[PDB]
Amino acid sequence: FDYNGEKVRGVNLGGWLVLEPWITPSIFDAAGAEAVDEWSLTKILGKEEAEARLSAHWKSFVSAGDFQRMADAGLNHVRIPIGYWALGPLEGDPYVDGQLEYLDKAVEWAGAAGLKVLIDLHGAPGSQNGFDNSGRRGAIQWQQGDTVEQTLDAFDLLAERYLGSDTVAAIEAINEPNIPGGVDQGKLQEYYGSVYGIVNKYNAGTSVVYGDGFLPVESWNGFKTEGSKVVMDTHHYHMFDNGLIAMDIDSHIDAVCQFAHQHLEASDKPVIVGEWTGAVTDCAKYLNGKGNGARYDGSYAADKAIGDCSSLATGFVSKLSDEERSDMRRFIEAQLDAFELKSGWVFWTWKTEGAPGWDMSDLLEAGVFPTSPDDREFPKQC
Ligand SMILES: OC[C@H]1O[C@@H](O)[C@H](O)[C@@H](O)[C@@H]1O
Ligand SMILES: OC[C@H]1O[C@@H](O)[C@H](O)[C@@H](O)[C@@H]1O
Ligand SMILES: [Cl-]
Ligand code: NA
Repeated sequence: FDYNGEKVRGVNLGGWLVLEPWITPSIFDAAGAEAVDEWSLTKILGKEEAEARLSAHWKSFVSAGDFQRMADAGLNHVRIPIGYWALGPLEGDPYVDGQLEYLDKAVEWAGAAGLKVLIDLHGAPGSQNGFDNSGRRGAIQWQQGDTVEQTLDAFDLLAERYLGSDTVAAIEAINEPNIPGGVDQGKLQEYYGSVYGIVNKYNAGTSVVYGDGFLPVESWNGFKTEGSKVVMDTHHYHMFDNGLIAMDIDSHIDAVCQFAHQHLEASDKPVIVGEWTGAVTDCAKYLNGKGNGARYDGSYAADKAIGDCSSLATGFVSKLSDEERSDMRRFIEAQLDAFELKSGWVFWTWKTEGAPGWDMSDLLEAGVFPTSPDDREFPKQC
């Protein structure tokens, strides 16, 4: 795929092969209050029952028809999180495997629908970020002990399995390595070099995707600058920062444009906005972790409430008003046009149990998500 010269238009399959509480709360809640991440979920259930419940979800959550709907929506890419444990749980891990059979199907189904797949190693041994979505929330132990070597071992098998397919256009080293949370950048760059070498052992045609580690994406200038070969992944969200979450719709749109002009256009590499969304609040149930509240309504970090989370926590955008859907679409269109100034975009996420603004499958049916660059209800922003 020509990342240097063509626009990525994608969606993530979040919550599928790496489960997250906010994406599928029912599954976590069926295992009780202490099931707060895939680690704890699988530990609580035990191996046999975890395999049963998680495999039921792997099978039901995604079909070929999902991929066809993605292609019908004007997409060309699907980013697919997978955890290291899919390639072999480590000694003592509670995790169960079996995801690879489903990722095999996704590659087939994506190909059939004309889509490329970006495989994303989303969770590393020890946790590269302390997020629930790494598998295990609550400390960063990646880079301790043998965790990096174990990450490369899993990455190698992942690359070996998939990079023979032209459907698999790109592979991401690790999702959201958390530099400000204590991931060492120099060591991260060494892991990035090793990942590049693994990719080139199997298929030098495949692009290597590197997260910016929460640093400004342009700070990565002069590292592995190689045209289409090496693509930066930056994640752009407006509900995890006090300044952004306080904004009205116009200010949100301006901040999207500023981000594109000051950061995306400042990078010496292709840059995908590999996660972004339609929501402007952090109201979705469990978004900040199961058992944590929301900035928006004052129930996180002693933030001062801006509004209530009564409408935006759960459900489907049909529950909202025409004006609320309209503003949501305005924010989405601005992001599409801003992010296509650089190399494109990959929405988070395809499907949820009802998280207003976060669920592309919902937003498409509701007429909120555009289906082409020409599908614009509002003037072009940025
Ligand atoms: O917080 C929203 C989303 O952010 C993403 O970066 C993480 O990579 C996802 O796994 C998470 O659901
Ligand atoms: O990229 C999105 C991520 O941003 C981080 O700053 C937050 O701590 C995470 O909760 C959030 O998922
Ligand atoms: Cl960043
Ligand atoms: Na909530």
